[PDB]
Amino acid sequence: KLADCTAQDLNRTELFLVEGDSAGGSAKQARDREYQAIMPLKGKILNTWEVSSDEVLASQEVHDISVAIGIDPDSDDLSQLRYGKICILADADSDGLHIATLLCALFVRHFRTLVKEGHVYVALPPLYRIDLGKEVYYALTEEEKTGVLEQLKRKKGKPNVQRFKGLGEMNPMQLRETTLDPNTRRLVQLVISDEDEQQTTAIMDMLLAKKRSEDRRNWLQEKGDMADERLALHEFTENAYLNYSMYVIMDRALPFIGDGLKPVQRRIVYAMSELGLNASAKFKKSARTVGDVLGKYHPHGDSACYEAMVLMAQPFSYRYPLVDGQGNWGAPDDPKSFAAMRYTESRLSKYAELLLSELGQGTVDWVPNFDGTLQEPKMLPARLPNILLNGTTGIAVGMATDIPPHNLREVAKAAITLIEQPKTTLDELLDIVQGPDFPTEAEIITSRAEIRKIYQNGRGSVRMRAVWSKEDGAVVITALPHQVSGAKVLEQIAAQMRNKKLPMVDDLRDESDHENPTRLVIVPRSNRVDMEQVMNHLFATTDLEKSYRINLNMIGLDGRPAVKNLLEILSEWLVFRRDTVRRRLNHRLEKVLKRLHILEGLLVAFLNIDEVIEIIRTEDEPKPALMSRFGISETQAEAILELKLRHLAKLEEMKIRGEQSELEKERDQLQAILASERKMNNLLKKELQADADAFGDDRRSPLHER
Amino acid sequence: PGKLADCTAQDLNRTELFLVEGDSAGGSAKQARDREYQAIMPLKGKILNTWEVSSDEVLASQEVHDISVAIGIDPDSDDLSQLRYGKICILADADSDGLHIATLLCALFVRHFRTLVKEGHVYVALPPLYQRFKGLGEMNPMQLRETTLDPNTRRLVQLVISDEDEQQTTAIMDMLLAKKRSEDRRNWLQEKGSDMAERLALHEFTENAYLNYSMYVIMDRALPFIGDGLKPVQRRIVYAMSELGLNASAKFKKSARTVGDVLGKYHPHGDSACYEAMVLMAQPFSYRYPLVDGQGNWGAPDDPKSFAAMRYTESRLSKYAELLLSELGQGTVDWVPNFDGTLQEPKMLPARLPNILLNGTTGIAVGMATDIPPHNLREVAKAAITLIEQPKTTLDELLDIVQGPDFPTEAEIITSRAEIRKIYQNGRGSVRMRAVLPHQVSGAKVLEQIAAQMRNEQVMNHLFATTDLEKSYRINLNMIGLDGRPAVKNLLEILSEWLVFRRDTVRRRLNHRLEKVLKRLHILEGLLVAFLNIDEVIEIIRTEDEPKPALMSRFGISETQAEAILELKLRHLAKLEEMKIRGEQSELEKERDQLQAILASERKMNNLLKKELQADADAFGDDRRSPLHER
DNA sequence: GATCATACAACGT
DNA sequence: CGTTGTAT
DNA sequence: GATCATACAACGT
DNA sequence: ACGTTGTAT
Ligand SMILES: C[C@H]1COc2c(N3CC[C@@H](C4(N)CC4)C3)c(F)cc3cc(C(=O)O)c(=O)n1c23
Ligand SMILES: C[C@H]1COc2c(N3CC[C@@H](C4(N)CC4)C3)c(F)cc3cc(C(=O)O)c(=O)n1c23
Ligand SMILES: [Mg+2]
Ligand SMILES: [Mg+2]
Repeated sequence: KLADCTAQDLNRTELFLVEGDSAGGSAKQARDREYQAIMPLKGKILNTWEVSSDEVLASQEVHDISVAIGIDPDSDDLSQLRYGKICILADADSDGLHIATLLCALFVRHFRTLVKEGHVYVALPPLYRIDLGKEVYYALTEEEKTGVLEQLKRKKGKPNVQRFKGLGEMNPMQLRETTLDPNTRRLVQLVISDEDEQQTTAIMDMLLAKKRSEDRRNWLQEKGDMADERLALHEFTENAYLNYSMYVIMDRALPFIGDGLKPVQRRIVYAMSELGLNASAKFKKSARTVGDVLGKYHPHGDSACYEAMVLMAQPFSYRYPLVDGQGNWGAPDDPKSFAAMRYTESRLSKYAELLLSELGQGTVDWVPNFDGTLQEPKMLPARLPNILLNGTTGIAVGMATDIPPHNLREVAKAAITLIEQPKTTLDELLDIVQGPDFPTEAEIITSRAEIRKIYQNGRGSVRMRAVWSKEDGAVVITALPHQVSGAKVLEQIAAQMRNKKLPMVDDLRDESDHENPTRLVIVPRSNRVDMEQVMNHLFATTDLEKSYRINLNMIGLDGRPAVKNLLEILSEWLVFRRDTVRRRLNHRLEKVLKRLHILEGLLVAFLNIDEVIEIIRTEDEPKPALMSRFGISETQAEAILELKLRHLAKLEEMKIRGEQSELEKERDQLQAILASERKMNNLLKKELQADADAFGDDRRSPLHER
Repeated sequence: PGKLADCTAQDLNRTELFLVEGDSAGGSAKQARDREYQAIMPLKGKILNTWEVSSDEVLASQEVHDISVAIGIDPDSDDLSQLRYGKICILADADSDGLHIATLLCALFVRHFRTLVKEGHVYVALPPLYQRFKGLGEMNPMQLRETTLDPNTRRLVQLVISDEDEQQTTAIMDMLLAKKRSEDRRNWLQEKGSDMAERLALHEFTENAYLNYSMYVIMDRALPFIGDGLKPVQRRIVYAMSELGLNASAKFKKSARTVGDVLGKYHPHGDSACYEAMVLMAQPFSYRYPLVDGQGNWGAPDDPKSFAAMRYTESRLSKYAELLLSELGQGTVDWVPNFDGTLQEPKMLPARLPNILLNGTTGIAVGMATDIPPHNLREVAKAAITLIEQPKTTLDELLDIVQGPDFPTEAEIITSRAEIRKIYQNGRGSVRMRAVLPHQVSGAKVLEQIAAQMRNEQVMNHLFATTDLEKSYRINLNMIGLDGRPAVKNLLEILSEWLVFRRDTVRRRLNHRLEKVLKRLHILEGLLVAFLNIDEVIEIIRTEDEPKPALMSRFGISETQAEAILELKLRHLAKLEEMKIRGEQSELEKERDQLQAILASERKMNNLLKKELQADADAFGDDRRSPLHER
């Protein structure tokens, strides 16, 4: 046990359930050991709603809580409750709420008596800590608390504001005054009313009910349209789990239709390009990579992010990897056999350019980061539909995503043929887009028509099957389905023999080596053994044939999650691509203009170098003089003053005139594409085919259409 | 069994077990091994020294116990029939302390498995380094194959104790791994201080590999440098925090990002090992003069190791650090490339005060240790100045100013005056403190000491001798001198040797500034010549083919001056921008003579050092906290 | 530096 | 016997 | 994102 | 009921 307390005043004693261990150690160093205890909650706790009393006591985290609380699971007896006020403090994440949401599930589904009397309490942690000299101010919301603290800035000096993104970042004494010391402590008393007792149980049910996931989908669809001291648990539970359910659906687990990436994925790819680790740069240690991702853009777990960067670098997890690394990046038999970040070096892959090349052409928005010191892109200018090329498989609260990867050349031609005939129907797209293209050579056996349903309804499943020959009578598997381990498939096919379920099999051998990636041999006892029939069993028994559910749920351009079909995904991406190039063009035009405007100002100086130099020496501020005596603009005048004497030579005049001829022609070409909607398309129809030419490859997974 | 990845075969004549050093290195060694006849077993961290451990104690260590179970033979058991593998090969990282992991493995294969190494079953794998240094855990799995696993291109040796070198293999290994025979290893270092063989001698490899580690730790891990008073793990952190812009005025940065840069750039060692060091610098109650400031939970006096993860804590350099880095940009110290050879790191740091005695250090090398207590700032400063003004000052005269140590606590030092006179005259000894708590003394540890006394003015006297109220502190003034070798020095020797370093780093600072001023003045001439004749310069630039030689011939300016002129901007032609140029000329002319006068006159040199050691102690002057009187 | 138990949707055995 | 701070 | 165990010197119990 | 799948504490 980690909780200690001296006094035994059932009305004064007080328990605090901190979220983190790092936070627990700080909360214990500053707590009042006289009548206050503290016990950390390593990681997230069990969802004790639909768990049996025997199971609640079988989970470490909930167990210790049940012992420290004093009461037994589902025991309406509080005669030996060690502490009076059982407080639950967690950090102000969307995550901590979830931690606070399921602690209520524990203190409700089992310890109903504890909350009925009103002993469950939630602490209000501070958001910001603004200070100026002998003045300390804490905030809970930047709209009301932080706004006033900064508004009353009529005192000398520049205030300092520390953004506490989590209680782990707080100092012991700095945490004592905010949530521990009752004087300066903010804390609300969670209570379940007697009249609202029927609703407090109904709300928490659909929120934490494993089976009522469909109800939550309709719940979030309704609460999203109209989204705008003692607290009632009825109110708390619904508001806390909503701020989480949305947070996960948006900023953790579901990707964006445009760039086909997740925020942890995006912030990782950008932070590598920003660190200079493009496809050509020499590899950099994965540590600094993840140090920058978390240190600047993604305030979450170190190990959790590097796990995402591993999958982006594995040629067998992604179809078109985004990262190339040096070191032990795992093996097909187990993707998680990978080395630490401190040992593995990484960089961006050639395919990553399709997401980053157009980043400097004002083709994307930009939102501040969590601390506000830097600037990160809200999305990335994808030049091909990455959402379909690599796919994703996520799990949000109320919904999930399962998008299989597809071939690059097959999607590109589908994008080209959809702008040449905007009336293209789905059946016409399937004549080119043939189906999922996994990073394996296993045949997709799902029927062609069954695929049409999957790409019209946005849901369904496809099944893969391994490839094999009968060299020398023995069967030899040559390639396995996606995400199927050879060691696992062999162990399954081996444990059967021990269970006497395959008395016709002689031996099983794994001949995988450098030349042959995955060679699995299966020898029968007699040549007269119907290995053709033996296999039809192993497909329906082992992982030699694995199904794959498809759920094309994604954040659409409209900022909302939705299940698109193949046509809606491509049609809606071309809206995204046609709009970024539109922005990519106007951006260059905006700079060509401003250049030609500088240049024409320079030529005026050359044609009047005598007067200019005379005005510079015979005037206090030359810029106003140069504008009245020549008609030039202030922006043009500044450039004149910045001309170096080197530039007054004749050659540099010829260079300036050289640009203005080149740029003048460039200016007209841009104005033409932007103005002509047909020229605009001809550009897209060209850039897409060009990208496929330099990044497309042959189809890995055949569809078994002979 | 254990985590050892066994092979499919069982032939005692063709099986082999590889004991890798790193677990991540073992994960890659398991992908690339031939699953038929090759088997690996990881060895997390360093193993226990079983040279002194008993037969039953050998089986207690979980690492050594698994090695025994995997090997087959039991500790000190004569029966060799139980041998699950034929070749017992060890694969350690080319790290110096990787050769230490190998030596410790030999201590068991000889003291407890003598018949195993005698029969010629202990083998050594020679790891190549070339691709960068490419550590074992860092290289590619397939790359690790062709270097240590694939027998075709594998480089391994056969360790065997010769019958003639048997008595020597035992006597040599003894003093190397004898916890008590530490003084013998000190004398061994003094007397002892690409070609390879296909079968080396265990006795010859035991004394060779343990000497590398014995020297690597004494130099690059444990002992500090006399000048900056820092170890490499400490020096690299300071530099990397400045190169990242974490100055005194900058905002705090997450320590995780800071440590990450220290490792990937300069310091190829443990991550928690680096963060633990940086906290020893940031805690105000471990260093008297901290080098790091931070936000969050940086420990508490009751338990320094109760601190928050590097991911939650954020830190920056402190004001006191400026004494080590202010003069780093004036070419004052030497520079050596980093370990991978892509960046450069400083060899020394331009210390403006003798940090070796201000903060002190506490290290444990091989054969020798280090115990330097911290000292007062205004005292070590007032001593250095008085040593310059009177080079013939004696330690007794020095003790009149430097009263003794200065610990970060108000507890009084009860050591006698004559006892301290022996500390600073011999370079060794101890010192004692008494509560009013002492340095490094926990408030919870002493209470439990007095509480156990309860279960089973004069009262305080008995509590000082029983509880931790009265503690002792060892003192050993060992350090790497400017001569690049370890040596124990005293106060009158340490201060004198430091002022040789300070009088050299400042001399380099002066000549570095002198070299820059003369270069600027040379430019300012060609510029003033242009303002005096700008009318011609413009005509020469617009009416001549190539102005660079033309401006040189006419005006007698040099190649560099004519280039500066061409780089003038039209706004630099107004009257002001010439007054601004005549301002430097008259300003830098004053400095060009002061420096030359301060560098050519050894008397003006000392006046600067004396004036600089005094002005620097002003802003950085904190009166001491620990009283000092006999008791 | 490598173990570890959780949430979450929802399809397969 | 346990102390200290860098190391695997 | 906390936790385990080792080295190594030499003084204090 | 079990086992995934992949970003989170
Ligand atoms: C929240 C902390 C600590 O708990 C974690 C895990 N456990 C295993 C034991 C279990 C427990 N409640 C009994 C102690 C929680 C775990 F398996 C993985 C992580 C990964 C990360 C990270 O990626 O940063 C991380 O921070 N934590 C983790
Ligand atoms: C060398 C590696 C792995 O082994 C380590 C430890 N153990 C756990 C018990 C002990 C053993 N003989 C039973 C296996 C070794 C340990 F306790 C700490 C670290 C810390 C760091 C680091 O700071 O990086 C580190 O790298 N390692 C560590
Ligand atoms: Mg948080
Ligand atoms: Mg190494």
